[PDB]
Amino acid sequence: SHTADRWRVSLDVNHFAPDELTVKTKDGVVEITGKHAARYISRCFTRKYTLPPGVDPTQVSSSLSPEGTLTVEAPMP
Repeated sequence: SHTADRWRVSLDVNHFAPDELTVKTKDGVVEITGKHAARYISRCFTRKYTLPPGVDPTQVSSSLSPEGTLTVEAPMP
């Protein structure tokens, strides 16, 4: 009766070791992009997730734990 459903995904970003991360929510999709600056090779990753129907893109939040886990989440409609 009192459930506040949440969509959530987590990404282990430790191995990639991104110097920059971007979380971009658009057209029922969350797009996570990471870049690792060349210490000779530039490296980039992009990972996309389909959102449950009805999710408000302005309510998508994200954070990076000390242990290198990127969490992205949003309230369910």
